[PDB]
Amino acid sequence: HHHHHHSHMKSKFEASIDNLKEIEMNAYAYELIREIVLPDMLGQDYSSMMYWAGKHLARKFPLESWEEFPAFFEEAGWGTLTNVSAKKQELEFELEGPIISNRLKHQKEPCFQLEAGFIAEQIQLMNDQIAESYEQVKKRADKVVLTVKWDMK
Amino acid sequence: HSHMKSKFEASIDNLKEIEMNAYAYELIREIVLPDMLGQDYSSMMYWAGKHLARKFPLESWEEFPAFFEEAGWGTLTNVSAKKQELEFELEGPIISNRLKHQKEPCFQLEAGFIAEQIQLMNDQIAESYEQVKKRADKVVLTVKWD
Repeated sequence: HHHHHHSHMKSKFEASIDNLKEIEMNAYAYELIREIVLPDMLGQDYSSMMYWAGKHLARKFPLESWEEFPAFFEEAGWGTLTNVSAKKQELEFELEGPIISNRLKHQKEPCFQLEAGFIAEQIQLMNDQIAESYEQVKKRADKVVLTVKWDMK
Repeated sequence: HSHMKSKFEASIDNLKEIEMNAYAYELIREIVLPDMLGQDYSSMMYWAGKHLARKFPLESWEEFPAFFEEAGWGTLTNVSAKKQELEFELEGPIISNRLKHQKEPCFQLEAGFIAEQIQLMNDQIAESYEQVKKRADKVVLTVKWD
């Protein structure tokens, strides 16, 4: 895996959204965009495109350490991310919440490639000695499990 | 396109009372989404608005403001009703932040939604036109039919 992972600057707009964390909206409005409008426009390519959008997003919103993942996920409305395993070359998280529960109940196969790509890219941005990573998104009854593991280069 | 929701699409109604902050919303709608729809973001979003309208039908245009508010699209006001036309203004804190920092804010989803709702109402060809007015901190959406 020969690639130098590095972050890049946010635009003025991208930086400005931090100031909107205190403005209240609702999860219906959120799903309307993320889980209706987007899949409607992207169709069969939605999964691969979200994966790479997750990596692209990581580059704009780089974090400094693994411990920061849960807070980012929660604030981003991606759900509650709990660590089940944290080993030298493997991370496993549970991800859940009312929006996710509704997806698991009513969608054939919910997609979490945005989240998977984001974590994979963050891990690489933080450590230039990481070669390639592999991600798994496993559906359970009331939650999903995100697993990212990797080799050293 | 289609006027029937999937079971999941119908289910998001019971998320209307679940909280979500505006940062999370803008992260998906104004950062992730445009990066997946580059140059021709506008045609896609216009179509998507129509596609949405067909499965979220509204009986009258007087219902547009409530729909916009709940959908987090902003505060929509009808400001005129000239011959074969309706003019709306769209504004609010999230929109203001877009107008302040974005080179070319885009409201084609909203425009397509209004166009198709009207077309389904009167069975005549309708289209919507957008004008961002930074100096008045608002967007004007005008829908015309023939």
